[PDB]
Amino acid sequence: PLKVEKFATANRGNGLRAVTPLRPGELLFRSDPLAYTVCKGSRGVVCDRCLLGKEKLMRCSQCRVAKYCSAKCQKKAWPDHKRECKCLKSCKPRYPPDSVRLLGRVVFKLMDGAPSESEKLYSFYDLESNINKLTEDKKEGLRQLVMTFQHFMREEIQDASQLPPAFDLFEAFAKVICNSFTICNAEMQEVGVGLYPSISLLNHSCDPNCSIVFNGPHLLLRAVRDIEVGEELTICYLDMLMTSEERRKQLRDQYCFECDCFRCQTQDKDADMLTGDEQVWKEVQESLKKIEELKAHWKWEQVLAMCQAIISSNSERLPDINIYQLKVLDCAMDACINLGLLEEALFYGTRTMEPYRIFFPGSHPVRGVQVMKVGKLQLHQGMFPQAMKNLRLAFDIMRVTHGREHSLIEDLILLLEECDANIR
Ligand SMILES: N[C@H]1CC[C@H](S(=O)(=O)N2[C@@H]3CC[C@H]2C[C@@H](NC(=O)c2cc(C4CC4)on2)C3)CC1
Ligand SMILES: C[S@@+](CC[C@H](N)C(=O)[O-])C[C@H]1O[C@@H](n2cnc3c(N)ncnc32)[C@H](O)[C@@H]1O
Ligand SMILES: [Zn+2]
Ligand SMILES: [Zn+2]
Ligand SMILES: [Zn+2]
Repeated sequence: PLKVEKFATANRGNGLRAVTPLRPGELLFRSDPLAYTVCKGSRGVVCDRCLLGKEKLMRCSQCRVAKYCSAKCQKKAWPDHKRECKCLKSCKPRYPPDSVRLLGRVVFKLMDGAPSESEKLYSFYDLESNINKLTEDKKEGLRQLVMTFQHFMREEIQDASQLPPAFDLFEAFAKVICNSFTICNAEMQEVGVGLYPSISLLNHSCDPNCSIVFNGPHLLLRAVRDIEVGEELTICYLDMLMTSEERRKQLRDQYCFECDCFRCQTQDKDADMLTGDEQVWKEVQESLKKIEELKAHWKWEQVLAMCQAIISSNSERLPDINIYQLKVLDCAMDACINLGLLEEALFYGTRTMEPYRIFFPGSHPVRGVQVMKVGKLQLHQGMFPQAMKNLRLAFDIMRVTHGREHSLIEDLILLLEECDANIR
């Protein structure tokens, strides 16, 4: 039976609230996407279907754009790929914005597929569009997306009979911008984008009582605090390493709302996030645009070189609790992990631990993963007692944020045994 229900809130549209008391770690809902796709930078790096990396992928011949880890995935993806197959091939050699490819798959699922389990509580038809709050600048962008879609899909969709009844593309893209989820892999690297309309009922908080976590394209919604009957369920839509000014900008620009939460009212943690010389972190913030782009395209050598020039600069340096320094350390760590520079990865990862404890309070999946990464690095360098402490700490977080339904927990259970067997 459902532990959650749809309801009309006072001033934030529809929401989700608890029907029964909920405990930390309790599974509230699970869902495959209505539609999803690989994100721009991970295209040809991860499998289109399962969103896992592999040394070399098998590309679809029949369009030769979609890439797969296995014949299993390539064949199982064919139903939701066949029509975009015809389109991507016409397109060739142009690649569309992620939102266009995503909406393509939405339209095909709605036209050709059975009614989706992802739409149990709330459907794509029901999603918030915020059309009456859109600026003229944003509307212009949405008009370009509509024309991009029309061009991209001109092989498969020529008239209104091939869209759902009274389907409006402008409105559809408006729904996509404020309801799309960035799908992250087990390592918290961005790999996809998808729509999960039942999960779209959840409103935002900068200090939420629930969290989502991805296992491939599959999404698990879990409570991360005690929640009373009737209490609204919230998730944090945003990266935790953001100031209240930065959160304000994005929640306005993307989500068309003004956040009234305590953290936003008091600028909670902003001062600590911006410690160090302002001239220096301004330069690093600017440098991170390139670093993050390079990371998004899995260019670890270049990511590392840029991060090293900051972390071990011959000029002024920043404290590790500075959010821009902290992002640089994290990017450097993941680069070192993927270049097999494991000692250097551990130096960076270790340095992120205390800042992550502060900036990811309570039970947050991103901290759980970070601690697991540091524990895993220590385990494999034979630092068996420090590793056990971190892997147990990672488990205490991840038992709440991931749970037994997530396959990463099974991996973590094995590392507890493996590390436990070497010392204890
Ligand atoms: N380097 C960091 C970047 C951010 C991620 S994250 O896990 O913190 N991240 C996820 C969830 C929150 C934040 C930003 C993204 N958020 C969403 O995609 C999203 C969208 C929604 C609602 C439909 C609008 O709720 N969450 C992806 C960890 C690694
Ligand atoms: C993913 S939806 C959430 C469900 C939405 N309330 C609905 O009725 O469908 C995102 C939209 O909900 C609204 N929203 C989410 N969190 C909010 C908050 N803390 N305050 C005000 N509005 C919020 C905004 O309109 C936002 O663009
Ligand atoms: Zn696969
Ligand atoms: Zn194809
Ligand atoms: Zn807030």
